[PDB]
Amino acid sequence: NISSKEGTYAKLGGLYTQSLARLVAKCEDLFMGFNENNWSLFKLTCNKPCCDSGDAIYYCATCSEDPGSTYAVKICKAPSVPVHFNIQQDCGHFVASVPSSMLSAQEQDCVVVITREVPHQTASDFVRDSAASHQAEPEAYERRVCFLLLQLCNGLEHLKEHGIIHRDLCLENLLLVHCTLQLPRLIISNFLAPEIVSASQYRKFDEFQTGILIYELLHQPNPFEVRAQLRERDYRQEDLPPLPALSLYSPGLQQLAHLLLEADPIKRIRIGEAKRVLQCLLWGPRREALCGTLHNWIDMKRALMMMKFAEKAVDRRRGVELEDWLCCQYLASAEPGALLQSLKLLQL
Amino acid sequence: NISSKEGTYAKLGGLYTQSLARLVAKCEDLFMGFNENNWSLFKLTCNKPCCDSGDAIYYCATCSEDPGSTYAVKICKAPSVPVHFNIQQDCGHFVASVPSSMLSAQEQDCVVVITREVPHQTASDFVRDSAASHQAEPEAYERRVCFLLLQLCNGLEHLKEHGIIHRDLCLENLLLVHCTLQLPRLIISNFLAPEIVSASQYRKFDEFQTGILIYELLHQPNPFEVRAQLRERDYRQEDLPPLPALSLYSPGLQQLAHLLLEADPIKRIRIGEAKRVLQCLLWGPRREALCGTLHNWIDMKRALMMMKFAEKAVDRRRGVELEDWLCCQYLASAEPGALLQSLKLLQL
Repeated sequence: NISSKEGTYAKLGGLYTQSLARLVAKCEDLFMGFNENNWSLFKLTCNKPCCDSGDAIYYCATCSEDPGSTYAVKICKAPSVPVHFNIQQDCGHFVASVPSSMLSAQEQDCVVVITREVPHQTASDFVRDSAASHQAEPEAYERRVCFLLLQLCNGLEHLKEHGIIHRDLCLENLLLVHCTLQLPRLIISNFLAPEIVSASQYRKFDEFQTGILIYELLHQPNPFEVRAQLRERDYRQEDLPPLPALSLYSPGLQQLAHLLLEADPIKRIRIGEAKRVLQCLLWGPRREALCGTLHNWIDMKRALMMMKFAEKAVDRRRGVELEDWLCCQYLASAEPGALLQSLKLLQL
Repeated sequence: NISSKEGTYAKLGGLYTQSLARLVAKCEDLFMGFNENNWSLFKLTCNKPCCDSGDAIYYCATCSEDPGSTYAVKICKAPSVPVHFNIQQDCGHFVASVPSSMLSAQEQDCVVVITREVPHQTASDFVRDSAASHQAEPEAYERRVCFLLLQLCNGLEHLKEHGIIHRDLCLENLLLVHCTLQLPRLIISNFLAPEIVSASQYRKFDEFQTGILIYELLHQPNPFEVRAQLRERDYRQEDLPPLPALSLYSPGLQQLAHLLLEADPIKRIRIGEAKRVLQCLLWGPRREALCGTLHNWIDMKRALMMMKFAEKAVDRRRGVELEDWLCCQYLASAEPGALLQSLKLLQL
């Protein structure tokens, strides 16, 4: 059966799909895997917080029942999910009494949640400290923004699939976690009169907030917080402010923001389409029966991906990174149809 | 340029060749990298020998100048090479006085050579202890024999290229060494009247001895040691004894032995051709402008090889083995021409 050239090479093209799905499965294995009475088992590692997100403050802790691993103690300032890589996992909660010095009269009652992932900083912290870096090296920063946004989309989509809408997404509530075996791991933190806001508009709400976040990540102000015409009039995507063209990602990110900030909650782009767009900005086909051409591109990108992984197996300090995983997720589900969707969403 | 299907897939076919050559280079990195006065630096680990080859006895030792690694002390019973994976590397020598108890009147003067590789056993030891195993599970054993023979060919070829002919190859002088990061690593140990034996016949001598070794590895006697007609007459390959057909490798190994034992030292098969034949027996095309068909086979085998390596990069205890390296060496230099050579040498 190996006599026909393209019969064999069409046979190969299927086995790239095969391995890539297997690679994603194993990569998922790699990067992944209490009550008020059980709190005795815990022990804060130090007196300093590792992260402060306004909504809560974080302290690394160890558990005597679980030696070798570390937990994050989330102390909420306020007076249910299936597991995902980009979603904060709560392991139990209670009410404790905390010295006011730890929250930055002598003590306050706080809700204490036990988190599996220890945050290095928040997204707002990252934005706050990277203005000069964005100015100096725009392409590196804006690519990083696309990676964070991609992870954010993965989390939001997993939340939406199981009936959860985060009523307020903000940079302060997006946790950046260290990740090995550099690009951080993004994690979305947890929180008869009819409703003033319908369930319909809540469905396309994460998309709307994400559009605002794109501005905030690229060191631009919230458009509605600066332009009164956007608060008072029925605007259109043309009315939305632009971004300084500093790199290859700036136009595509501006386009994506406009697509996410469309006033009509029906013609607005879903979160899964935004994901595919970010994917296109990162690895996807650039400007250069078109499906056949795309089929070739997918096959070539898959072969080059398998090549990078194969060379990592024999290199003693090149190893598998989060970027490799995310890139595999894209190429494994890559189809010429969906790529076309994303290409003219980017109006290319 | 990615518009044409087979233009792209012919573009891929070149990049498999690219990576595979790179994989071989890095695999080579992985599996690879004194006087009488310096002997003070050394220290035998224990009182027991780790290997006895008749020609010499081996003792593991440590060096104070080189902590963390182990050396093998080769004590020769007798009263210059470039580096290769299958060739014993001497690091210095001298004459020492050894208690006669260590050689298995109270002491004897022995030549002591410092070896980089610590042997587990010899090939004859392996043959001696595996008769039942060969009887019980023939295919596993005979495949192992092909792997050892392959490594032996790699060593002999590297020796011949640099003007060295091992005047006596025997199973006792072939050292099996442990190898990680199971299939052992084979290592070839070191040693006016005109010459009775010409330089011409010495050129095809390693091939002749290898042919005898094939019989000895498969638990069969040396043909010349059992058949008088072979010692007294000008025999032909038809006169050479057969092997019991116990597995898929038995006919091909018998064929290879006959090819190596051809009486005429000119029509005899070289050591490099025997290598390609063993390669064919292990991974090569089986019985099922034929170059185009072979091109497809090479490309498919390369893609499957890159797949195995890529899946090893994300598997925490599947890792790169010696068999993977040897298989890469074959596929990286695989050409339809040379494969045809081997296929009808196996009279297929």
